[PDB]
Amino acid sequence: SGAIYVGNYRVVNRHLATHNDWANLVWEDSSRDLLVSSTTAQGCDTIARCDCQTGVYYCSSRRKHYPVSFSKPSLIFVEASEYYPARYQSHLMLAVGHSEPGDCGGILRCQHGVVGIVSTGGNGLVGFADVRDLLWLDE
Ligand SMILES: COc1ccccc1CC(=O)N1C[C@@H](C(N)=O)CC(F)(F)C1
Ligand SMILES: [Zn+2]
Repeated sequence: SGAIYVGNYRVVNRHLATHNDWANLVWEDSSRDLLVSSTTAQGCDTIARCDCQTGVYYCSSRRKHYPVSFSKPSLIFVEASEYYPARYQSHLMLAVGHSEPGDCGGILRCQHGVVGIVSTGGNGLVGFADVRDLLWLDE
């Protein structure tokens, strides 16, 4: 579990979105596994606007943060799950690191702020849904 709170927005993995998220929907994209909903309280996360390929992520299955080198956002094949059939997920960045399904929502941060959230994993790899291109999160 986990979300990003920036201004009047809440960013979560689309497959983990709640009834409230869907009732206050701003935007959603199945191909990215992202959903943004509105909030009544004000958020203070800083979204990074950069091309960093190093950062730190939170891994709930280990109660620890880990430093990682990660790839540039791209289309990556993802196996079928209970939420999606087998497909290419876009705007995904991979890194070598531990992750389990419950780790989704954990934040990846670089020196500039929030980069994205855990969205996929398996076999010693962890994938993050990028949020740095969503310029509207700020205005
Ligand atoms: C962090 O996730 C994992 C880590 C280790 C092993 C397995 C996973 C799970 C995983 O990759 N998915 C894909 C994900 C998606 N974005 O399509 C949806 C899902 F969470 F239900 C299953
Ligand atoms: Zn950065």
